[PDB]
Amino acid sequence: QDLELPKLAGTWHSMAMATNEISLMATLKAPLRVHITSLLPTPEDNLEIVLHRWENNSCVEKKVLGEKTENPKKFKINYTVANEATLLDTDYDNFLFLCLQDTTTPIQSMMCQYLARVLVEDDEIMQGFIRAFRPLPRHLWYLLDLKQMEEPC
Amino acid sequence: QDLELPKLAGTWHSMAMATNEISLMATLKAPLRVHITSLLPTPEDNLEIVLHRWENNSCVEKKVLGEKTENPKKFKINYTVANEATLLDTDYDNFLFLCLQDTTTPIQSMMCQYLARVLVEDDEIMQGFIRAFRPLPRHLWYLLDLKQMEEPC
Repeated sequence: QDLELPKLAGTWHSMAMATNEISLMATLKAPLRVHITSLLPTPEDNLEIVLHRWENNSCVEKKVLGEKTENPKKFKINYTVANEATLLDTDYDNFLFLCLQDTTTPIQSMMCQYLARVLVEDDEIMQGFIRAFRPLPRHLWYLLDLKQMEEPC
Repeated sequence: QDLELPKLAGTWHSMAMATNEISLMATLKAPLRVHITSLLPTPEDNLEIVLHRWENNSCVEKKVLGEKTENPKKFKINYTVANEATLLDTDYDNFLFLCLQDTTTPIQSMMCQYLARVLVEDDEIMQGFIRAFRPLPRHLWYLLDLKQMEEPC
């Protein structure tokens, strides 16, 4: 899988979220309590991320630009505590695991999101999501399993 | 599956934990941040639960007695906020899903633990654990995926 960026374009839905620092995600106010709703790769092979979150007592939409790196899965960003986004794994038509990371610390703080093209629970993929953040990131991991229009934004 | 209580006797290891209230579980001080290490059914068909937790800056062992109810999966207890324990599902030789619940509130607060006889990651069972707390408990659920001798107790 050499990453074909254009094939990630378009709408995505968050199915689950994981973090190695619960406070990044535990509340609606938390830095990385966000929901990625679309990706828009640019002609320069940069990445536009669109996300939704709760902020000042309402649902709001944010744009986050990512500059390409030597690694086609990694983009430099600036969103709250995160300075890097990672396209961890994908099959394009069904799932994408996308991480927002703070690389500045010795222990890299991180939130990864299981994104899906349609709202369909899949055991293989949910289990692959868990397996993804398992191996080398060998701390306790928290996982938030989302529900349908229960999360406000 | 009519529940054969004696077949649950003995040693268990926590593989994962889930809650519908993150604060019950988020810190080591949290009420239901506990690890069940054995079950000992009594001759009266009551249940002795042994658990381990962090408390006053060290690992400590606790005993929690459960009185039988008309339901053979449910036992009345008194541990922090929980007044009931539930044996949700099991195959006896590999897994047991055990919940500690506060039934006193309208929205039942709850921590469930994926217990295992041996330290073996299994996709089918981990996925069955998630499916278990999914259907009717239809809020956001948090899941803590544990690691080997990283958790102090």
